[PDB]
Amino acid sequence: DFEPVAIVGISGRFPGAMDIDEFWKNLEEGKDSITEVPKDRWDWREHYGNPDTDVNKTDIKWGGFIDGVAEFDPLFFGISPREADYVDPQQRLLMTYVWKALEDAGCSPQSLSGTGTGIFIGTGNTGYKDLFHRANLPIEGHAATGHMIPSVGPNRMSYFLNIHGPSEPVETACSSSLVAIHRAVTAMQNGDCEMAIAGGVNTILTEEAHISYSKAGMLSTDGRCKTFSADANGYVRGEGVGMVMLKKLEDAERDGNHIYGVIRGTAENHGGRANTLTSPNPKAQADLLVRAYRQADIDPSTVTYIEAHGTGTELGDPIEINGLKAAFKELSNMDVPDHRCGIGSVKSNIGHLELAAGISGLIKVLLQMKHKTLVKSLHCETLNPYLQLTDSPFYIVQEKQEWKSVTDRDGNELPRRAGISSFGIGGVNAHIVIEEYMPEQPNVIVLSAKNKSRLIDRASQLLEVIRNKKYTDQDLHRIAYTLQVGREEMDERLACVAGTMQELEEKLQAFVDGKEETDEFFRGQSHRNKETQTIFTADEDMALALDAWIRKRKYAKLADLWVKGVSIQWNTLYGETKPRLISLPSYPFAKDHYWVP
Amino acid sequence: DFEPVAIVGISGRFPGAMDIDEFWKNLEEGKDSITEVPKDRWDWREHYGNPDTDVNKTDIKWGGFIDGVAEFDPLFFGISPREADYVDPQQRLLMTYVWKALEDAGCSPQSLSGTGTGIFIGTGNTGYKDLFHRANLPIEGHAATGHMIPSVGPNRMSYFLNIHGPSEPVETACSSSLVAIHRAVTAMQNGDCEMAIAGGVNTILTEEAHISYSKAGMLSTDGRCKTFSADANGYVRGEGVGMVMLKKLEDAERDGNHIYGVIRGTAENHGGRANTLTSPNPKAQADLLVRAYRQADIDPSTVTYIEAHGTGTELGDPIEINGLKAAFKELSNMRDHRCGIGSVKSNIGHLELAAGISGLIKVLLQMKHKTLVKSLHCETLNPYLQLTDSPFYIVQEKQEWKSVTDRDGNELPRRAGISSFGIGGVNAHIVIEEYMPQPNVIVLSAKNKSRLIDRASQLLEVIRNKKYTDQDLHRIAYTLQVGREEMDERLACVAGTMQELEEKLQAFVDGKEFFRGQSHRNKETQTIFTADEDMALALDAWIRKRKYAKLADLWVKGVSIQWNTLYGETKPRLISLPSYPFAKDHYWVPA
Repeated sequence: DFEPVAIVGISGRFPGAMDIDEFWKNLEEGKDSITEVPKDRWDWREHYGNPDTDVNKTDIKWGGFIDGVAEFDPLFFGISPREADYVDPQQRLLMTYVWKALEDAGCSPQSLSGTGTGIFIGTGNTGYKDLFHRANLPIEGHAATGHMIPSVGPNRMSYFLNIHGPSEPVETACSSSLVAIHRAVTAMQNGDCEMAIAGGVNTILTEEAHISYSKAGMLSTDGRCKTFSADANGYVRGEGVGMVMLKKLEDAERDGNHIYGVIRGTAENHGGRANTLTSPNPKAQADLLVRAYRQADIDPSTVTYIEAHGTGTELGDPIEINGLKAAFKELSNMDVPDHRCGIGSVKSNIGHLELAAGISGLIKVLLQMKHKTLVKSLHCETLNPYLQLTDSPFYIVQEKQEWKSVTDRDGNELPRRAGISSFGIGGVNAHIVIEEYMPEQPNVIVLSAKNKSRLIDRASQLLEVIRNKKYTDQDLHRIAYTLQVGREEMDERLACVAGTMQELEEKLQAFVDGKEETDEFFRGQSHRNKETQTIFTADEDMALALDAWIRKRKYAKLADLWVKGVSIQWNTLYGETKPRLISLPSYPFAKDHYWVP
Repeated sequence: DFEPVAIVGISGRFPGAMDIDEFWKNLEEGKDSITEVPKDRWDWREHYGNPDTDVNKTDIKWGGFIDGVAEFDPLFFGISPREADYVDPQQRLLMTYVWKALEDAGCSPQSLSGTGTGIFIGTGNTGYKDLFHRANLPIEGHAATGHMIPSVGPNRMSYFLNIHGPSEPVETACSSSLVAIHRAVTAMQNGDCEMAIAGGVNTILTEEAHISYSKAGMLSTDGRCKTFSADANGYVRGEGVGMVMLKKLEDAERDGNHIYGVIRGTAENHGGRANTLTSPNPKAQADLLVRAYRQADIDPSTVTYIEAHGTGTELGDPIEINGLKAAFKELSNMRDHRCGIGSVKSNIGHLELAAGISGLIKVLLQMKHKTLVKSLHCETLNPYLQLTDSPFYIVQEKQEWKSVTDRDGNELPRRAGISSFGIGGVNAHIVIEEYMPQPNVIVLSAKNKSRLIDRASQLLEVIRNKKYTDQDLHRIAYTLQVGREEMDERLACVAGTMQELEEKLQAFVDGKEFFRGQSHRNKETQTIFTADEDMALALDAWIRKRKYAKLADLWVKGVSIQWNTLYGETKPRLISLPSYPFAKDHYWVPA
């Protein structure tokens, strides 16, 4: 009954990592991105002290922090600069990264308008409203949808995108963004929606939670998640945002999406009565895993990596290992002899992103699949003696290594299979099972943006990515098609004709360098040529001429019309078999500052 | 493919209404429960002014408020009095009312332990943390799970009850508690759980939202939801809490549950791009409804009441009517209908997180009593409703809720719908159908003597106001025997009529023919009587010989009696009885 769900687009920003590319670079190099708290959030020295004896003090001076928490492009999203000050950074990052995941997928907003697409995002209050009260700012009407009601974040994006599926904040603490994946997939099975965006956003805006969580005994006095280590003594807090776009696998394959991985099963439960309210329950976790792998109907011996919840608490890590061991044993009781499974945790790299913890874990795994590499889990040179992995399928990933394929009883290599766990301190558990996805002539390369500065930015992004050779000449039509049908058509336009990445690169540089134009690329503004658009759209004879130009591949001519805002049916440029959509740079939003006024 | 879900237990507290009984009394009488803001919340005069011109001021001095917002019995839930101060009233009310909904159903905690039961509750921050942040109270470790993370409310109850199903806060603004029902019903269909508890909790603890929402243009300057009226000009804020226990209809019938009504379909959607972010979308509401009723596979002409979202906005009320008309028209097309419409907000205000659950409970009671109650303040209808050429009329006066009959001459179960729409655009709709169906030992227990006396008075009072007959006696007995946790302070009496029961209860309450004991003080007797096969035979013989006074005597001393064996294969049906009378101790922000 369960229909597999494709992951067709992703986006994110993490401690030390501006985007998904840098994130992988950091993970591959074993980089630790935890820092001391930045002065622009609060002064850690001012609140420093012994949390067990000193009023409102903490010894926790560390966190994983992201750049740009206050950056937003409100006009892009139809919000005024004045309104923007009132809008919670939780919402602003939500809107920004949802759009980026859509652009990553190559899914145009026009394609999404009117659909039952769902949105499920781990989000909640993180102190923006408190920053208002501290500055003794008056209470205004804007505050209500701006920063008083967390559901407004997802709801504002559904409004903007004109989509009709469920639109919800998800808050189950540490497990939120993985429960959101569960809820999204579940929604896709029962017809609540057809496609969904899911993810999480976590921001650390005041010292209050550091202080309170410090006093509750949750945080490491060394400021590191030393997951699996004998020295594990709490977690370190982090900020971040991650988003995935989800489509039924059938649809994704049919529509030509690119596919990061396939969700084969999910589960959510609660730990029930544990030792204390905040103690994880190894029996609940085992049962969770069992449910997920039964749904996926995959053999436990083919699962070769697990992204643990792995917060680096002294008691939690072994409990998690014990849950895994019980689960795999029960599943074995009811394919690949010598079962070996790596275990690691992105928390060791960027800390515990709380609301965005689960999505950060899924993205690490997707990248690990893309690059057939298991990256190093940090700070665990000396393993916690309670793990006892020797007589089991499991090992901790203590060094970067190839993620090797496994092969069935017959001769054929199997897709890499992995699981991701996320557990909330209140007892809400989630697990997700992922499987690796197993798959001249000129064209018109088009770009558009809201204004000239953003258009130059888009050009640079594309330029930079061609130069660091992420693409080759075999990709050119995939690039062209994605840009043609997989991007919103905005007002400021650039088009050039190219048959090679080199020819493309050259024309892009020309537009970027200057100026520097001599009729080699095309430029226009949609709003400045109306009545020509009407002519080519509401007149049957001009439409037929336009169709002929496309069929005859008059590229230079079509480019000239497109930059002027004339609607071109690019599909007619291709046979029945369309080029597969491809991951390209997403919108370079203005980095404008909005904060408490 | 859709499996119908039974509502088998309910609980709640609303403005002007301490419990469900009083809530119905208020509704039947057409009572308006909105008042001025109580001084113990804030002083409205202090924040009074013109919201359009005056900084930090509002002209909104009304709300629907409940009693006991600060009241909690923490030792019941294994929480210390000291920790209790840090626990958000959102969570305290959640725990309190989830337990009452379980007891209403006649479901013992022992029965739930280890099960995959879910909890889905509309809840969120409502200012408790802000009351700390103001009085510059020190930040403590207790604050983290106490009032910083709203998911801890449902999670703490899953912990307490030892249940393993999904446990979640639901926050979609105004639609939250109805979306919670959708999510629970959906979870029960896909195996995320077997049974579920769903509901909503809304508390109004500071003036901040009154001020912001006032300035946003959301609130009536008269302080009333005048839903459907020509004077409709915004809503009035209310507090409240309501809970339902949900079981698959198959299971409920099989297990002998009593059933308030049956959910035949649900739906949730988003309005997408509307005129503004906060504008409702009649086309989205129409598609919502169409989906719910298609799922329910019921003919539209059999639906005879709709509980509208009905906030009493000038533009929203007609928009809702237009969505309804379009939906039913579309439903007729893919195949003398008369359908009433009302809104409980006219009675108690907009309960926000608990608005949806309030509307459902009104409908359940309307069903119980075969009555459509008056929707208030709508003597003069909004001229934009345009109801004349349609099945709909506004319920402007109390009236019988009449059955309608099919073509084969047969009576139909009453069918109703409930809508709840969030200001961010999240819509939910739920379709409900009316459910069509010698002595014993009466036992009571509580955590202490005071709570036991409370339980006895509750039972006395409900017998005196004639809620039961002699025909119910074995249902009462059975429910109390198997549908209540066995707590330490115990009372039992033998009775063959309500009269005799009433007499014996009055005797115990007065201070005076009944049995009384404490389980923890009779480990000696428990030793004598426990874990032996010949003792078992003896107990089986006492039951067979109906030696009730003797069994009652042992039971109050903490001996296990197999009460099930007093009955044949078909047990009496569980019945709704008063739920635990929690201690009304005050817990709040610490000095």
